Amino acid sequence: MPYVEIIEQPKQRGMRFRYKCEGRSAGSIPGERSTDTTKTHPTIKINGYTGPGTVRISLVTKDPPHRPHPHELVGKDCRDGYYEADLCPDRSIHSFQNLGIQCVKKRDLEQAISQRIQTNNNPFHVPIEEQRGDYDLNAVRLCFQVTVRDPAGRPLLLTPVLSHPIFDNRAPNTAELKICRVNRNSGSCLGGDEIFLLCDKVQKEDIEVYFTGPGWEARGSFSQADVHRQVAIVFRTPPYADPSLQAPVRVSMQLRRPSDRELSEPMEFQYLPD
Amino acid sequence: PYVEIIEQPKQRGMRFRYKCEGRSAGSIPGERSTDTTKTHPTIKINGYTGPGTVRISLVTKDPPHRPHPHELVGKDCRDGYYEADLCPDRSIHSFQNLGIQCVKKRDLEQAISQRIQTNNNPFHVPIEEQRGDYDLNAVRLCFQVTVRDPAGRPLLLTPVLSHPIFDNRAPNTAELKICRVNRNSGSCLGGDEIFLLCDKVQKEDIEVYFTGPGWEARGSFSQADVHRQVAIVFRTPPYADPSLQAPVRVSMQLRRPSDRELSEPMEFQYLPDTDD
DNA sequence: ACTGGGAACTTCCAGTG
DNA sequence: CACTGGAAGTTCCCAGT
Repeated sequence: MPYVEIIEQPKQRGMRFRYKCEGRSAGSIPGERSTDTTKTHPTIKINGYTGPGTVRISLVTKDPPHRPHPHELVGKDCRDGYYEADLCPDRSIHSFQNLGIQCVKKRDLEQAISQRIQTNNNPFHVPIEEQRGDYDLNAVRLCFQVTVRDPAGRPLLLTPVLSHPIFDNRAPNTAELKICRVNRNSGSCLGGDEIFLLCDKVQKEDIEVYFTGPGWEARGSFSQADVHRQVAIVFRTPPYADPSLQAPVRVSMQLRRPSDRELSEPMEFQYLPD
Repeated sequence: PYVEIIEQPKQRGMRFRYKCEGRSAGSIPGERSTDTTKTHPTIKINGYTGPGTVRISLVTKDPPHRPHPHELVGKDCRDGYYEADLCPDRSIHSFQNLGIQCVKKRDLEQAISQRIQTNNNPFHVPIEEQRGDYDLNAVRLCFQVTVRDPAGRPLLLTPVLSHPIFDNRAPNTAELKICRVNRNSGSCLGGDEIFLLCDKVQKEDIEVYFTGPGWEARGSFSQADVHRQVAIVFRTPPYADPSLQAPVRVSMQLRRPSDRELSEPMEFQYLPDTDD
């Protein structure tokens, strides 16, 4: 097959989701390796054609089978909850740079679904029986629809492909994990130290404090009633896998999430005697 | 005959409950309502003791005292008012299942229209001085009482206003509590670092206050210190003392400058720096 | 069953490129 | 002044009794 390939996947974290009341554009979407300096945008590649036709982008649930989604895509060449333009005959390398996510309100859900049905907005034209399930309105996936030409001048339509799942930063249970301030950055190795920490949004339930050394796992101890307003954690430092020590040695302290396992920035922590 | 108040409503530590919540709102306390000696808000009327009807409505904090786009919900209440029937026996009366329920910025107009309709305006302020804006955290209580004159004809009395009532999602006007403190003994010289965790506070409206027998001390932090309005990182100030000898006791709290309010008071000790 | 309270959803907005 | 987080307003509900 002349086919469809995804190269710049999208930045799963680091983005928030905006409603009908928050500017009809919401900037654009970054690529997984975008970082302000070398700031890139999501792209695809086509192998076995370079010429005219059509490109479409729709929105599908994370977990399969992948239904259309009750959320909308807004900006350039965008309409009816997707993006439609005309493919560029120049190359077979493609970038989408004015791209938005609009989230729809949980009562407007059924309306949205109806609209999608009306459109035929469904890559994997699934039955309207299973299109009942339950919905994920944190997480969205990207699906690609393409029409080209055989060496006659018909239209020809290709295998539709999936992206890394894309997440909401205002959203609590899938927010990007950051550590903002701290109360110290070195106590004794013996463990007992109690530490005051200020962070981006975190939920008290699913959340630990995680330490890694040259092979070594420790967890530092606190109850869901030490978590003050979801942005503050108070804990006790687990002793070292070597109580005796003597020198100073330095490790890593992070925030994990037992369900998905996503890790914060790492901040440097040092261990002492007496 | 005139109407006087003996217990007030509790100025804060109460929350305002939308129509989508509507559990009542529990009830409203008096000002000196303990958890054990629970009271309610009570009024006494001096010069006549006999059959009666009494009405309470909602008027803006702001004078002129307008009608307020809010309601009172509970027993004997409807369209944002309470009307009942007095015990003619006593001149001592308290009201017990009482609620404040709040309305959604669009549905302001609707509420105001309803007030206009039901002649909720016990200071009959014209609609020219009903314009602009209102106050949404904060409402006042107005009492209108009807009696019998020396004949038996019906008579109405000059109606009175009470210490105002505030809502604790309203950042500039809730209670001011503390919750945890990593450290509560530190240097009197200054240059020692303390972490304090609290209910909601604005980041341009807040200080930190230290008091002895007549004395004010302030500890200084930039604004981008107050993290998400629950967390403060700030230095413990230089004390009234070049270098101590004994250790000395202060009271330490949270003060907000707009309205100069105070929080719980908690004990902090300074210990005589024989090294740095 | 009730409250107290705590987060989860939703809307605005000010500050800084 | 177009994004960007923070914060404020609204709804939901889970934990205490």
